[PDB]
Amino acid sequence: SRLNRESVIDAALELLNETGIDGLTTRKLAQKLGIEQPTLYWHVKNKRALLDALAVEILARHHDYSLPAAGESWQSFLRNNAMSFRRALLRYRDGAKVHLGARPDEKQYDTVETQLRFMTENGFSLRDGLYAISAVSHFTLGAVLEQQEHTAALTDRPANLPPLLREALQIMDSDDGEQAFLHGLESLIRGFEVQLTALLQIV
Amino acid sequence: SRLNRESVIDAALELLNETGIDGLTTRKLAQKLGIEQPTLYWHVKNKRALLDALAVEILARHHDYSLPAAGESWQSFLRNNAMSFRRALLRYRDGAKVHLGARPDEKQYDTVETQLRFMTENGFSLRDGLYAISAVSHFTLGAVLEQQEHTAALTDRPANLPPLLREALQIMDSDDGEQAFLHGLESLIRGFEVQLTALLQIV
Ligand SMILES: Cc1c2c(c(O)c3c(O)cccc13)C(=O)[C@]1(O)C(=O)C(C(N)=O)=C(O)[C@@H](N(C)C)[C@@H]1C2
Ligand SMILES: Cc1c2c(c(O)c3c(O)cccc13)C(=O)[C@]1(O)C(=O)C(C(N)=O)=C(O)[C@@H](N(C)C)[C@@H]1C2
Ligand SMILES: [Cl-]
Ligand SMILES: [Cl-]
Ligand SMILES: [Cl-]
Ligand SMILES: [Cl-]
Ligand SMILES: [Cl-]
Ligand SMILES: [Cl-]
Ligand SMILES: [Cl-]
Ligand SMILES: [Cl-]
Ligand SMILES: [Mg+2]
Ligand SMILES: [Mg+2]
Repeated sequence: SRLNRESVIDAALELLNETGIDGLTTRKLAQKLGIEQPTLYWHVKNKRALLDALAVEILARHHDYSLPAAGESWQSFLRNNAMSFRRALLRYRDGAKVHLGARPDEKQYDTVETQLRFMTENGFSLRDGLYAISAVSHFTLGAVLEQQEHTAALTDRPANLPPLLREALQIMDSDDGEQAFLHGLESLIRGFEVQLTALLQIV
Repeated sequence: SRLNRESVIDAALELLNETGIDGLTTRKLAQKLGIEQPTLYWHVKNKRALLDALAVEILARHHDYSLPAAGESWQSFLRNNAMSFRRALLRYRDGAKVHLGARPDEKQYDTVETQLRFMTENGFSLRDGLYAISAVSHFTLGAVLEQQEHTAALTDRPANLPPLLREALQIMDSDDGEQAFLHGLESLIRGFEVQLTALLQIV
C-alpha cells in the first residue's frame, strides 16, 4: 500500500495496538503494509527510528492541550496539559514506553519552548518552572506506565492478601487509575504554588 | 555453578547490568551460569518469572527505607522512602522497567500493608493514604524511567535548540536528575499536607 510517512505511521500505530511495544517489529510492519523488508527499510531504518517517530506523532495527533489558552493560569494549564498528556499516552498500547524512548524532537521544539517560557512569564525561574513541568510529566508517565504494565503482565500470568492492600487494589482497580491520578495532580500543583508564593521566605 | 535461588538472582542481576532489560534472555543467563538451557529451565521457567523475582529482590537487597523509624512523621517517611526507592531503582540498568512488570508480591505483602496502615494512623483515610503513596511511587518511577531510557537511547543514536530548552537540558543534565526529583518530592509532600489538614474545608 502507500508508504508516505503518514501512511507508515498509521500502520505502525495499528500494529502497536495489535502487538505491544516489545512485540512490534519492522518485519511485522512490512507484512501489514504488504511489502518486502528491503522496501520498508528505504522508509524506516530500524525499530528505534520508528518508535521515536511514534512518540512524536502520537502527541501531534492526540495531545490537544500542549499550549495554554489565552489568559489561562499556570495552575490550570498544568492541569489541562497533564490530563491531555495522560489521555494521549493511554490511547495506544504501551504508549508510555513509546514516549520514554526520547526527549523533545526538533518538531517539538517550539511547543516545549513555549511551555518553558510560559512558566517563566508566570513568576517561575526557568529552573523552578522546569522542575514543575518535569514533575508533572514524570508523575503522569509513572502512573500510565503502571497501568499499562499491569495490562501486559496480566497476559503472562494471573495474581492471602492482607486487608488494606486487598482494599487498595480494589480501590486502585475501581476505575483506570483516574481518581488516583487526578488527586495526585492537585497535590502536586498546590505544592508548586506554595513554593512559588513563598519567594525567599522559609517555608 | 550453584543454582540456588540466591545464586541465580546474583547472576541475573549481573547479566541485567551487562545487557539491559530488553537484551536479557534466559539463553544468556544459562551461558553466564555455565549450564545448558534445560537445566536453567528447572530453576527459572521464563523471562517474566525472572523479572518478577528481580523486582522483588532488588528492593529486598537495596531499598533500606521500606518502614518508618519509630516516631517518624508521615512527611519524613514519604521523603526517606522515596529517596531509598529511587536509589534502589537506579542501582541496576533498566531498574524502573524491571520494577513495573509487577504489583506487590506475596513476600512484599507485610511491608506494603504496614505502609498503608501507617498512613491511616497519621490521619489519612486508606484511600487518601493510598493516593499519596501511589503519587510518590509514580513520580519516582517516572523520573527514573526518564533517566534510564535516556541512558539507553543514547547508545542507538545521538542528539538548533531554542534557548530555554537548551538551558533546560543543560540544567536537567547537570546532575543525574536528583535536584529535579527532590524539588518535586517536596512539592508533592506539601500538597498532600495541605489536603490532609483541610479536612472538610473548601481548599
Ligand atoms: C519541557 C519538556 C517537556 C517534555 C520532555 O520530555 C522534556 C525533556 O525530556 C527535557 C526537557 C524539557 C522537556 C515532554 O515530554 C512533554 O510531555 C511534551 O513534550 C509536551 C508536549 N509535546 O506538548 C508536554 O505537554 C509537556 N507536559 C507533559 C508537561 C512536556 C514538556
Ligand atoms: C502500597 C503499594 C506500594 C507499591 C505498589 O506497586 C503498590 C501497588 O502496585 C498497588 C497497591 C499498593 C502498592 C510499590 O511498588 C512500593 O514501591 C513498594 O513496594 C515499597 C516497598 N517494597 O518498600 C515502597 O517503598 C512503596 N514506596 C515507593 C511508596 C511502594 C508501596
Ligand atoms: Cl508509496
Ligand atoms: Cl506524508
Ligand atoms: Cl524490528
Ligand atoms: Cl485559569
Ligand atoms: Cl546447584
Ligand atoms: Cl537460596
Ligand atoms: Cl528469554
Ligand atoms: Cl520526623
Ligand atoms: Mg518527554
Ligand atoms: Mg510497585
